[PDB]
Amino acid sequence: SRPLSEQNPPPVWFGEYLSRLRDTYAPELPPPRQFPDPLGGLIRTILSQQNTRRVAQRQWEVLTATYPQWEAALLDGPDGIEATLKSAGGGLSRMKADYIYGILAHLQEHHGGLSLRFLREFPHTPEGHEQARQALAALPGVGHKTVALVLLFDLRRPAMPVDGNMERAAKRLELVPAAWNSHKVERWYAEVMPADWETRFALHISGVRHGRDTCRSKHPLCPQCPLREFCPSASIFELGEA
Ligand code: SF4
Ligand SMILES: [Co+2]
Repeated sequence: SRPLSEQNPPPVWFGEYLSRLRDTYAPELPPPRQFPDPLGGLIRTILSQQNTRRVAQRQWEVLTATYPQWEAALLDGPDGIEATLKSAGGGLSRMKADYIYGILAHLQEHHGGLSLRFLREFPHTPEGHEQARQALAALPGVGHKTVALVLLFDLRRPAMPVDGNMERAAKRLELVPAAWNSHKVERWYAEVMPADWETRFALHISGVRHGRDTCRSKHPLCPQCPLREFCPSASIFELGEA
């Protein structure tokens, strides 16, 4: 076997991909999440998945107003959490309630209480970051995309979350081959990207914005995309709408 970065080296213009995305879409980086406990960050990330930004934010507001401490959510059970989520709008309330409840119940029974503060105590070394990743991945229902998001957003650890928008753009740019699944795409990005948190955070913020707002699934805005000169797919889309 062979590292993904050797099977698939980044292009000569990779640095310009990073800098043009940052300059165009995130010239001033937003703050990462600094919640009292990473458990709150994890739950906030769960609310964001398969959801609009507006609904996820309303749900966070309503959920935390309803349950000022997570102990109250655990007592109210998945039915209570579901009702709370449903009241703020948005679907998948039953799925999300079960998922959140399962995390809380696991933490209470086996981790001494409703907290993920222990994630902050692992060393800030590649070995410690891997422990933090493994601990998030050991929570019931928590998949790799959410693990990467919590590491990057809540823990200041240099994971490399790649959302579906970013992946679509990466495949159109031919940064990664079409057949690679989302987890393999994340692994490739984590191998090739500069190791530092800030660069990785900047790519995630700017890449999500680019993929959502420019490299749209139907009708991408190639003429207005700063990556057009590097992109093998632009001509197909441009000539197509003509
Ligand atoms: S040129 Fe078009 S297809 Fe290529 S990255 Fe930009 S928006 Fe996406
Ligand atoms: Co048009």
